[PDB]
Amino acid sequence: GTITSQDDNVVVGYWHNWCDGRGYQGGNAPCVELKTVNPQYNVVNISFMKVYDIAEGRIPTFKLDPTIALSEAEFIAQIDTLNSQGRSVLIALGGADAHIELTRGDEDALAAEIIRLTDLYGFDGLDIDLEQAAITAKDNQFVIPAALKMVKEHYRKTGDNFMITMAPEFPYLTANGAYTPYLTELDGYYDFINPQFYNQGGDGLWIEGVGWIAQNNDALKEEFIYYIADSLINGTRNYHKIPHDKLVFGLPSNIDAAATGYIQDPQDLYKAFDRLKAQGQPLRGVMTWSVNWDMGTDAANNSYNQQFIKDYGNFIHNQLPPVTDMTPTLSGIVDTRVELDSHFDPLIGITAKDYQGNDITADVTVSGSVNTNQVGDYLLTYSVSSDDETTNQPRKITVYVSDDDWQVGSTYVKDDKVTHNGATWTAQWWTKGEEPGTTGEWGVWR
Ligand code: NA
Repeated sequence: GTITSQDDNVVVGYWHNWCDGRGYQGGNAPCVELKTVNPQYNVVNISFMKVYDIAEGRIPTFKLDPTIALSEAEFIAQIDTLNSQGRSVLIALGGADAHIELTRGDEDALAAEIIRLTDLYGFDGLDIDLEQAAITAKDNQFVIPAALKMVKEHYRKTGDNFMITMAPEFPYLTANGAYTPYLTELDGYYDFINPQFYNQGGDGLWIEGVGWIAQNNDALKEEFIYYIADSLINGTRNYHKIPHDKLVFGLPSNIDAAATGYIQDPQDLYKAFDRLKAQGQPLRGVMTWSVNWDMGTDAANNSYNQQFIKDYGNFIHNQLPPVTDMTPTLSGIVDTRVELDSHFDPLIGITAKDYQGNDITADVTVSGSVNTNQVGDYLLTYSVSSDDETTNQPRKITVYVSDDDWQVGSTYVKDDKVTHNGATWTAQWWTKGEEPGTTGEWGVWR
């Protein structure tokens, strides 16, 4: 099939390529045919592309579990069905026990395999759902991005939009965080991120006024959803900036489906979306583990009568067409220290991308100066415009006084370099209280 890109808000559902999956409270996730997946999940993610046995090498692949009771011809046509209905089928790279340990160079193999599997099942793109171990493992943080980047271009030539999604667990999203490589490298290439806001129980964030909100807390679930969201969509509270148009809220479908992080009351999520909506940053949809557990049954053989999707689906669909955050991006801006009378180039280190990936570093302006000559703290503001939008972002420069600065009492020796009234005077012999500049043409100081 051809690549069907999802372009409106999305509900996202993982599909088990296994049967009788056991839950955290002894439920069952029966397998199910694609075409049984509730039609309001307009993004189904086939789970999982991995390495089935090491004797096929490091490059992972996908094979339908015989037990599922589906011909690969059927499977393929069920995808063509969803595709035609406007929905989208994705291959999720990873899961547990995926043994995904790529070394540098494997890019081309991964890419080619991706492209093969895609052209065969009519998949519409990939979901990076690496387990913990596999985020850092060997060269993953290089290979995987590299691969997909190539893949995306392959399809860009034809005119097709290979969908890229990721599914980091939220703690990994803290700027300077494992997934930074992925997000940074794949910027403009990824369609939208669907973090897992589950299974990191105690983890969370501190909000001024509210205190310590954690994912394991169901009294403050409204907060959690609202705050982590706001942080991510704004790059605040030590979190990477995922645009709002590209953020999707990853949730258990129910209690069997995860240890922690299932929302008891939807209102919580509803309010948070209306909140984030109110502030001008509506989210792109929700995501769950999994349609199978939603279609599943609990430890009492009671059906979870596909609740989540009932909970969330009109909710999300009745929302409004996404609007693209074409703001550009400014990386490099980190508050720095500079030595008195030292040299400082503002535009060193600074890069700027647009919304689609393109580097606009050139078009970066700077407002402010940093008078190294005088001690103090100086405030630059960087600014770049593209696609009719501007991003501005402050930067603080503190001027340190340094050892070298000439002190009266300080005994300097021959060849010593000090500083005074804006200069780096050299001594020519022992000295102790001769102000550089009061000497002469042939003075202690030079
Ligand atoms: Na397709």
